[PDB]
Amino acid sequence: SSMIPLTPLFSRYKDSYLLYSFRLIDLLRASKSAHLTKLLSSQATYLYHFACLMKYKDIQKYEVQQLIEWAINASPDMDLQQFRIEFMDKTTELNLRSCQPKSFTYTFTTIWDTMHFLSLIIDDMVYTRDKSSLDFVMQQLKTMKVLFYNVFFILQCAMCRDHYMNVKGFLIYHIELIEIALDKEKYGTDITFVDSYNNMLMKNLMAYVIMTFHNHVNDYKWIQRNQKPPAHYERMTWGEYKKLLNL
Amino acid sequence: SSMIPLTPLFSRYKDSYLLYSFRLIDLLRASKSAHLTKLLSSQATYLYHFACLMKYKDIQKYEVQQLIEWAINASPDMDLQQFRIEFMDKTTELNLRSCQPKSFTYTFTTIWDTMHFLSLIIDDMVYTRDKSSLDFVMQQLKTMKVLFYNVFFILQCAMCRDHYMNVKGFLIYHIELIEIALDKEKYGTDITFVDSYNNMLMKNLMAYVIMTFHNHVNDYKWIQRNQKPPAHYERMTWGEYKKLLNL
Ligand SMILES: Cc1cc2nc3c(=O)[nH]c(=O)nc-3n(C[C@H](O)[C@H](O)[C@H](O)COP(=O)(O)OP(=O)(O)OC[C@H]3O[C@@H](n4cnc5c(N)ncnc54)[C@H](O)[C@@H]3O)c2cc1C
Ligand SMILES: Cc1cc2nc3c(=O)[nH]c(=O)nc-3n(C[C@H](O)[C@H](O)[C@H](O)COP(=O)(O)OP(=O)(O)OC[C@H]3O[C@@H](n4cnc5c(N)ncnc54)[C@H](O)[C@@H]3O)c2cc1C
Repeated sequence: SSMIPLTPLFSRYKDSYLLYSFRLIDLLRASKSAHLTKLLSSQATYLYHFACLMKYKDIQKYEVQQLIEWAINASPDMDLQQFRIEFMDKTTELNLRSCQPKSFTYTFTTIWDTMHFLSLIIDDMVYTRDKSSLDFVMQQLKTMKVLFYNVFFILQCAMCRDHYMNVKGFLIYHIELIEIALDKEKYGTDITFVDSYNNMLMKNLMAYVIMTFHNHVNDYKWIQRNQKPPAHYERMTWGEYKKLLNL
Repeated sequence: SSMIPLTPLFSRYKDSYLLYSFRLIDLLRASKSAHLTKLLSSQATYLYHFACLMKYKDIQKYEVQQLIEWAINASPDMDLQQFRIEFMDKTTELNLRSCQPKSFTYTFTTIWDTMHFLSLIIDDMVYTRDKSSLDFVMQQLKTMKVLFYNVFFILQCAMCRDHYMNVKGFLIYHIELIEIALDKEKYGTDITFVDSYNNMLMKNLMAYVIMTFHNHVNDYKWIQRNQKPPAHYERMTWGEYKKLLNL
């Protein structure tokens, strides 16, 4: 059903994304408030939706609700390593092996990979909209905006949080931009897909967008630090990026 | 000192911007809190800075501090029309006729014109940086980001506020992008100015950016309303926009 090519990089993205979703539900047992439990639970709901449930039209939505319910009720005092044990036990129990990470080392790269994963899901949903509907895609895009608006870092970086709070709109803007092309199709002018950035839409737009945003954040971090970029620092190019993902 | 061409449209922008700054200080007498008075006072400080003070290197900064102080102390019960009288009296008193609006009819267009004004100031500061310094421009850009982060609508539109909260980062992103080109110049690679959107920067980038953002918000409003765009609705094109402003 999904047309995303299988590549070593997409495999890494998917695994990082599952790790991210795991570190997120891990936060549930330690939630300081009902309001945060509600926010965390809806984020994990959407995350698992996009990675392991949507393939089967969310038929397993209740099993995820149960995984979330279990996570909220787990002990706040147990170690991340104990939670890992029980999490793996519970996901197997619930027939959600597909939602389990294989690698558990969490870095900034995990969070970036997670964002790049979503960008690919977004482009793929748009590409294959004729197999779902315009309405279904519009509804998934609303959820995507909520997801990007509410990114939890998990690791500690107050500078990262403030900065993302300031520029996350660049990402949401491009989701609205897709919604505009879909609505123009709804009203009678099919999307024409183009190579470059009355109804035109760049092919693989969202993959390009987040690649671009990822370079921008890394260029900006040298200004934050008030330093010349390291001698070996280099941006990802769109030519290489498309080849790595076979776009 | 400023290289922005004089055109009827730029005149309208400047007047709208002064009206906006006036409607902002009008809010001071009615402020519900110290925290809001502080936020409102810093916004008006920056606004007048960019429109009527920076030409003379903020030599009149204290007169504006006095205008703000007066506005905070004015009666909360007097009518906008009374405040207009006294405001005009006080600005004349303080030799700030240059900061007075001529037209007082406040619309969404006033707010857009205000944003377009700032975009032109941003491009102009970058263009003429050799006459100030890289540091001075970097410092003005920080202030620009604060200004755009904290836009008050003044008129009532809860939909507008939520939406701008979600996508304002598109604008701030482009301010950081300018900061990246300036820092790359600092470290030894002059900016090359280009026509289209190792150190390249689009000429009139920020004018293009906010023009683009203004079209996006107007396209998006039909999706919010769940309607086909009106038969006579049309986007501004960059070709016409540059001619209107003689860019
Ligand atoms: C949302 C977010 C906001 C952040 N904000 C800040 C901040 O304000 N200040 C700060 O100092 N740090 C911030 N960070 C972290 C920063 O972006 C780096 O990830 C971190 O400094 C580690 O750098 P790294 O050298 O390990 O490179 P990373 O960028 O983390 O590299 C990880 C992997 O990504 C690949 N890669 C590099 N560029 C791209 C690209 N453009 N597209 C796709 N893949 C790419 C690399 O090949 C490598 O495989 C933020 C991170 C995120 C996720
Ligand atoms: C920051 C902000 C956020 C907003 N968010 C929303 C929202 O979420 N939902 C909503 O319904 N409304 C929103 N609005 C208002 C909306 O953008 C319109 O301004 C409003 O609906 C009135 O439309 P209008 O027909 O009078 O056109 P306006 O766009 O307000 O037109 C005013 C003038 O701008 C010119 N113009 C048109 N397009 C451009 C362009 N791209 N660049 C430069 N000039 C242009 C026109 O020629 C005209 O002279 C927002 C406004 C602002 C300032």
